[PDB]
Amino acid sequence: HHVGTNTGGVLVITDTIIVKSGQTYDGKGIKIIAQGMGDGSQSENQKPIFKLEKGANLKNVIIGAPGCDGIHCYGDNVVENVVWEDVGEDALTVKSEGVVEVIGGSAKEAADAVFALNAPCTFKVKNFTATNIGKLVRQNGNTTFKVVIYLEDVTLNNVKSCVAKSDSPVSELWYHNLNVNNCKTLFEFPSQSQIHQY
Ligand SMILES: O=C(O)[C@H]1O[C@H](O[C@@H]2[C@H](O)[C@@H](O)[C@@H](O[C@@H]3[C@H](O)[C@H](O)[C@@H](O)O[C@@H]3C(=O)O)O[C@@H]2C(=O)O)[C@H](O)[C@@H](O)[C@H]1O
Ligand SMILES: [Ca+2]
Ligand SMILES: [Ca+2]
Ligand SMILES: [Ca+2]
Ligand SMILES: [Ca+2]
Ligand SMILES: [Ca+2]
Repeated sequence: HHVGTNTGGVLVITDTIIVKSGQTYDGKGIKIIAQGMGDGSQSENQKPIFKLEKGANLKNVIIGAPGCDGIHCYGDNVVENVVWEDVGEDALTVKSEGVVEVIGGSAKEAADAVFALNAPCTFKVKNFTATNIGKLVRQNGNTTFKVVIYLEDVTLNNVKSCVAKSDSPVSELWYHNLNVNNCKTLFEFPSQSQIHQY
């Protein structure tokens, strides 16, 4: 395991980091602490830590408290080995259509949702651990566009609400090697037949 060369450094930011289409932001293990961008509460007016334009990628960062409004993804993004030490309002939001992959990493202490899906998308979560969360995935409430979610090699502890929730009959969730400790209801979708194993 190669700890990254920025391991032990702390980058304190005062504005959202924009990653442009075709770019990969590689933190090399840096921890980021945002200031003046939110308190990580449930208030909806916080700034994202990162804005990933379409086709932008992010890897190898630790996001410290306050988690603010996390990572805004505009589609066709790979988010790799990102650690949310303390999720803010939410950890990552899909803001526009495309494929978004969260691969590796982990999240902790999400008062409400970890992942917010606010546009039609294909959303994959792979090799990921989350503990003390409300929900892992929430399609924006009362929307009926289609998302397809894949949960692959995902381990969840202490889920207060549910693993995933959608109000869309056309959305689907697919899982493979999903382990869930301490959750009363796995999936809150219009019908349970929207949920599949593979
Ligand atoms: O992108 C965002 O941050 C969106 O946050 C809000 O919406 C989410 C969710 O999509 C809503 O259904 C609603 O969720 C319910 C409740 O208010 C709370 O989140 C928790 O008890 O879960 C409920 C549920 O999942 O149905 O509000 C959510 C929230 O984050 O508070 C906004 O309403 C959206 O416009 C986005 O800004
Ligand atoms: Ca919330
Ligand atoms: Ca919200
Ligand atoms: Ca709300
Ligand atoms: Ca949010
Ligand atoms: Ca939190």
